[PDB]
Amino acid sequence: YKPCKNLVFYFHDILYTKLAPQSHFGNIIVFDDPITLSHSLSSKQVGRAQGFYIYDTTSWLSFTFVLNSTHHQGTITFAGADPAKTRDISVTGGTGDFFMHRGIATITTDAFEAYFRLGVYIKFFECW
Amino acid sequence: YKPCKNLVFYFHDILYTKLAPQSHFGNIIVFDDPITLSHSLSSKQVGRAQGFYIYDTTSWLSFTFVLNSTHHQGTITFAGADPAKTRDISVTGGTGDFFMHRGIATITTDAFEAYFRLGVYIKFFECW
Amino acid sequence: YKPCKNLVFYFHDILYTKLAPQSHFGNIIVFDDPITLSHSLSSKQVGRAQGFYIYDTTSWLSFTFVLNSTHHQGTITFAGADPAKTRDISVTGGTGDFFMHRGIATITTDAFEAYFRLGVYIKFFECW
Repeated sequence: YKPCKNLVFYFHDILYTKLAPQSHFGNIIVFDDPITLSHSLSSKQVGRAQGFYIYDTTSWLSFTFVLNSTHHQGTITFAGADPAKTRDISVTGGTGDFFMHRGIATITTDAFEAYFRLGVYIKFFECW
Repeated sequence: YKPCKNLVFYFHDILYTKLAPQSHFGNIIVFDDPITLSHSLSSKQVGRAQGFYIYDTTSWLSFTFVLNSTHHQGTITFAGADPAKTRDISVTGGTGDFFMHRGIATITTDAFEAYFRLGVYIKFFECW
Repeated sequence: YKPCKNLVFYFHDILYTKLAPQSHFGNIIVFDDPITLSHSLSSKQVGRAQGFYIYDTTSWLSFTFVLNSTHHQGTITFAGADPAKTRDISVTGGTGDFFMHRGIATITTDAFEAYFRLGVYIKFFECW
C-alpha cells in the first residue's frame, strides 16, 4: 500500500516455553522533548514529544507528538511494545490536523552521552 | 465533517530548541470516577471513568468510560497528551455499543476544593 | 457483524452518585509473558505478551502481542479498563502483519498458585 500522507520528524531525548512468564514492579519515566524538522537540535522546532516509558530493573512506549508549527497543528499518539536501532509503532490516536488519521511510524534511534535522537517516519494510510 | 453520533457526559474527580529535552521519574495517579448525564454529582450515573494520569514533580492521560446504563452499554477509551480549560483527546478504543467507534472528545474542566468536573463531548466520525 | 479475521492465543502470567470519585497513587506491574497456540505452557510459543497493569492498594490494562512465528509476524496492541472471568478489550494498534487492523478481543482468565492463563480471542473487523 502507498500512504496518503508521509511525515518525518526528529525528537531529542536525554536520559540521565522459552523464557518463563516474567513480571516486575515498574517505574515510569516521563519525557517532554523538542521535535525538530531535521537532525540538529537547533533546527526549527515544530512541537513537543510528550509521553512515558518504563524501566524494569520495558519495550513499552506511549507518546504524543504535540505539533504546533506554521504548517502542522494537531496531535498524533502512538502506543505499544517492540523489543535493531529501528522499530515500528502503531498510530493509535489523532487530533486537530491529524483527526481520524491512522497508520504506522518507523522509529530510528541514534544513540550517543545521555543523548538520543529519534527519527520518526510516519506513514498514514487513512487521512482526513 | 459532521459526526455520525454525538455524546455528552460529565465525570467528577477529587484530587486530594526552546526548552531542552526534559525527563523525570513519574508517579501514577489512578482514578475511578462517577460519570453523570448532567453537571451535578447527584444526577443519574451512567458509568465510571477509570484510568490514570501522571505527576512529574504530565499532560498524559489514559482512560476508559465504562458505560452501564439503560441506554448505553460499552466502553470508550481515550489516550494522549495535550498541554485553556479545554482540550481535545483522541478516541483510541471502543467495546460493546462502541465497538469499532472512532472520533475525538473535547474535554472541558470546571476547577473548584479538590473537586474537578470534566465535561466530555464525544464526536464519533465512525459508528457501527 | 462477521469478522474478516479471527485469531486465538493464550498467554501465561505469574503473579508473585453511588461510589464517590476515588483516586489513589498507583504502582505499575510490567510483564513479559509467553504466548502459545494452545492451553499448555509447553505448547509452541508464537510470541510474547508485553505490557503493564496497575495495583492501587486497577481494571486498567495496556499490552502488545509481539508475534514472531512461522505464520504470524507483527504486533497487536490493546488498551482499556473493564472491571466475570471474561472481558472485552479494544484493539488499539497494529503493526507488521496486523498493520491497520482493528477490532476487539475477548479475554478469558483461568486462575489457579500465582499462575494465570489468559485465553485471548481476537476478532478483527478491519483487515489489511
